[PDB]
Amino acid sequence: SLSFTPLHTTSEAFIEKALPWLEDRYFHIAYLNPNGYTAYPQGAFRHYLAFGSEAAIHVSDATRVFETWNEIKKGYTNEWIFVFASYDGKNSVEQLHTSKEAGIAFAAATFFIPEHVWEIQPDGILIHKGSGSSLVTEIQHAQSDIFVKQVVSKESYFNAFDELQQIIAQGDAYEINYCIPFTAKGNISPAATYQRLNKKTPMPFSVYYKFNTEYILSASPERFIKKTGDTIISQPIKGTSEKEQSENTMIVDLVRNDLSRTAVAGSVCVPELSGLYTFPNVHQLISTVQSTIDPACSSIDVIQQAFPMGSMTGAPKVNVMKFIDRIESMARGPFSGTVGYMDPHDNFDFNVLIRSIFYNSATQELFMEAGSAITSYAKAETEYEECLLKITPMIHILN
Repeated sequence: SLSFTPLHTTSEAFIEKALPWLEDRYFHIAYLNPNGYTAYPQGAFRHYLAFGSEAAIHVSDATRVFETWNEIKKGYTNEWIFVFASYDGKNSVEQLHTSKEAGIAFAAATFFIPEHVWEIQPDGILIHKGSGSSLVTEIQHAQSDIFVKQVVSKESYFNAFDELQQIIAQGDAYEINYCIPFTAKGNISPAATYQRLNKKTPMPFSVYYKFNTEYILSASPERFIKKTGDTIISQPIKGTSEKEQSENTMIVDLVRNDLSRTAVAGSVCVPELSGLYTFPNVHQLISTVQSTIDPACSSIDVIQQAFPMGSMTGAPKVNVMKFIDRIESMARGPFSGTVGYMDPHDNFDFNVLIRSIFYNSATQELFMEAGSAITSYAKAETEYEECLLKITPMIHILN
């Protein structure tokens, strides 16, 4: 049996106390917050709060992300593993390099076997791991503005956009997700900043994460990949605009390839293409791509072959990842990476790290990016404006 502690406040009120309290006491914290998106297709994130560790690994070499993941999984079978993998983990999937400097000092990937794993429910805390009842009880009874620098000027954006359109016009690609970075220097209170971000823009795959001095404050609306028994799903998001419909199909079809590499033959399908879902703060169109795991492939193989996300790269994927690395101004680092968990039953769930603020308290660095899908239907003025609008919420919360 598991132990359950009844709450005498809302779960929101508990977590408003819990995150800062834990911030002050632990160096490894992962909080996955579905924000009451109860109607999300296949479910939103599990509402997990995991903290402390019996084992933790910080990877700096981006070619060793999946090697390390495999090693720790072998050592900790039938155990909880909380994972961050940077976009540069691409260099562990294909023969690729990252040619530019990153915008923040940050791991290529991190892994921890948590000491405590709680599932937050509306009426209480379900304890999956650890004997932390007394900590729930302890928690129960327990700032300058920052200017954000636009790294890529409008002139530079248009030059890059034109370069990408020429690649497309030559027939060397048909879709490229082009992103631009924003940086700042300063001090923030991360849990407090997460609370401001999350209250303003609550999303189904939100995360607060701390590893040493590295923090991820995410308002991600997007699932990268999930495993439930033998069933794998990935859910690109994208409105009867012909441009959008065409883009969505290009991406869904790329994700089918990625799942196909570790799937039972004939099992890759699309149960829902652009399904309309209505939530309190937003309506969303969501596509669900599904496969059945090939018994000869491990859960890590599934993720590796699908990484980084199709929705954040393009087609053809390998060459487009090369074009991205050449044409973007900085390494993406944690942007377009993933945070998630593997559980003792070999189920897993992982998000897409967009709509996020990345912070390192040791270096006083802040980093964020935004991007959009570039195709033959894109116009520079419009996509530039879209990038700026997409980042504006994050800049707003920091001020």
